[PDB]
Amino acid sequence: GRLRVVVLGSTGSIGTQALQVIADNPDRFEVVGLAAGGAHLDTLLRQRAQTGVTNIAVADEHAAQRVGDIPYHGSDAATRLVEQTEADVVLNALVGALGLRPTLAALKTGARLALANKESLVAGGSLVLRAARPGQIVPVDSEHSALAQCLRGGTPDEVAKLVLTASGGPFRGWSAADLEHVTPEQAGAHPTWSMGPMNTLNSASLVNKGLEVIETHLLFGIPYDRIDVVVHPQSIIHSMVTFIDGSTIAQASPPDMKLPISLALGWPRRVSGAAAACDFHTASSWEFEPLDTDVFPAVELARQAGVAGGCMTAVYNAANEEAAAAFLAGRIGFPAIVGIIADVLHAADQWAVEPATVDDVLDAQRWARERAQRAVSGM
Amino acid sequence: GRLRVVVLGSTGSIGTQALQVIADNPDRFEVVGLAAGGAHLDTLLRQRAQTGVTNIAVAVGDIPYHGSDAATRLVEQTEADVVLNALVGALGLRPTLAALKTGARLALANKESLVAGGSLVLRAARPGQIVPVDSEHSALAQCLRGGTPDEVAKLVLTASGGPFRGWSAADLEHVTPEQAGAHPTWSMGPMNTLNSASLVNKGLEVIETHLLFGIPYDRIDVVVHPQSIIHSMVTFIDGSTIAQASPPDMKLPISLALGWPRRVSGAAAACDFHTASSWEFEPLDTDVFPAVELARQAGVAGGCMTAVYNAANEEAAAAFLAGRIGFPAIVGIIADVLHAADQWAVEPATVDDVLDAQRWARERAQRAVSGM
Ligand SMILES: [Mn+2]
Ligand SMILES: [Mn+2]
Repeated sequence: GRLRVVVLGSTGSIGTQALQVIADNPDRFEVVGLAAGGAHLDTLLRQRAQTGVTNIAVADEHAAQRVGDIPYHGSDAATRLVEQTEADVVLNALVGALGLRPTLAALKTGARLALANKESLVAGGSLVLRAARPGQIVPVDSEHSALAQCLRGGTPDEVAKLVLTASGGPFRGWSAADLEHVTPEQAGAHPTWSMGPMNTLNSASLVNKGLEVIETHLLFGIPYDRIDVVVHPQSIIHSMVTFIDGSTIAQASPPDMKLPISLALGWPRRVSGAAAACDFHTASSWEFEPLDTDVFPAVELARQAGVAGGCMTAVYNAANEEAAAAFLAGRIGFPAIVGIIADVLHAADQWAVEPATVDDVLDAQRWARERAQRAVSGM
Repeated sequence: GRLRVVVLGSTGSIGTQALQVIADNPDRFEVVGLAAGGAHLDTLLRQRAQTGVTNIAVAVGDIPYHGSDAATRLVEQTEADVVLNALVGALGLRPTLAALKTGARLALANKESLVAGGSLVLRAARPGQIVPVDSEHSALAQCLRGGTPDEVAKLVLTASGGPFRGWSAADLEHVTPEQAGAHPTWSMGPMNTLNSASLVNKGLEVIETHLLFGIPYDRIDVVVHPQSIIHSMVTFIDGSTIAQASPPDMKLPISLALGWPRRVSGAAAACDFHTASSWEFEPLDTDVFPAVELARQAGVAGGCMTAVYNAANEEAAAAFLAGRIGFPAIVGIIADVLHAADQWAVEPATVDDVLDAQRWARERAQRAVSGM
């Protein structure tokens, strides 16, 4: 009954929330491994002290002078922790490139993968799916968790549409003209990291929703032309599934990542008291509006990339990272971000092939960066 | 996998929509029987002509079944997989029991069966045999797929709030039957409309919910949702709510009741998110509309108390329609009858035990009417 959990990226937002859910539910979960990059060593050490878990990994080569009591350390150490630790669930909340090999390792162990890391599916794609058995991956993100729950409303042949909700970001309802000269700061990003501005900038450009559409396709096997995005400013409905009979099933809760985190850890079993429910004691409104796809072409571009397949979604994301960096630096305008992604994709016919290995993913990403760098330098 | 369907109450709203669903899906369904009250004999004979079904009951030339218990007789003697009981009022109870005895799936629309029949109908049913047709119950059934029973925290029924949403008790004192949507100048039995205005319909659905899904009354909530796009919701122990949403259209829950657990392709239009929309939620004013709490009170007391609740409603509601009492007195009389109904908390053993409760309620309600 007590699930053994390995928590990768333990020091970030998702990881720390996951450890709180586990601490609150010692009957259901036992932490048996922790991993984080060397920059976060001090937090990781506090976590070892707090949890009593000595099976911990420094996930990269960094903090090298301060490791000597640490069982795993070095570039791919999180992967080794996964390979060597008996577990029922691996929560992969590592950020970016670091997440891919541990994902593949976790799947190979036969454990459930509670997946938070977007790169695994967006860049890894069929590499990750190739390694997974049906139902082995349980998504952690709010939208995908909603979809997984909503799909309980019918059999796979009964699914008509997956409908992802989107907040619409800070520029919801802005015209193309209004968006021409917006600054990084107006997009909610404050160019002093190129780290936290990334997730935030992706929310403004609607690239994050593009990525979520890609993940949806890979997680659930629904064609891109049956994955819709609908703007829902309250973010209370987290996503919905429309069935062939006309019924839609939706999942709703006040925003709180502890809900989807808990469900990913305990799947298929719900965790009592994970998060507050919607309170109908008070009057409220749930609003829906269509996405403006002329103004926000990032989502359709993700569908185009996803339809092409193979390493194309890795190219989409890597071109975005580069173009986003350029906008944050003041080098290009806001609308040029998705323009650059489209131009790189146009040139990326060689990257439709399925990756044989991780190296092919890495090669596609390298190529996309150089290509986006070229596009940026040209304007 | 073609299902044989008996349609009871075929000439009303639910029956005609069901026949259309069946006509559109001959590979899934086949009509094998029709039953109607006789008032709409014109429709029924029109339905005979179009369906081919001669196996018909009038609940009268060469009609195989006619009389008071004709629908019950039709059910007992027709081989079917599904019985759709869309009869209204007292008419639906014996055919429900007869349908359950056959072992066929009962696609239940008739509110009388559970509200009045109660434990008597539940004891005649195997678990899973009754599939609800009402939009709220269909939605709850779908949303319950969101977890195991031990994970259910609350059932949340949505309610339009009716025409008097936002009104005061004082506002209600001077409403016409006309104003309440139940036109007494041409009435054919406008109980559902009046019940929507008084919130008694919601009270009846709360009782039905408890009996269908075995969830305690203190965990069945009602929220007002004017759009009627979300048809009901389930909140689970982790704080997740699963909702069922669709543009209002009874063909959706009808199709699913007939084909349970399999969905019927193209039954109804889906929510269209190409155009902007708002789904509003507001609390029910339980001071002005205590009919739902009264239903919970009666449901908790149990036994024949829910049959008393509904029969007292009908009698008070008939009196309002005649211009004999005011609007707020409908639910006032229900409460008055319930307060004196101490005796009826005993479980019914026979149909006549229920009819006795109903007669008692009707009679006691009359005395309150002649008093008010
Ligand atoms: Mn998300
Ligand atoms: Mn209803």
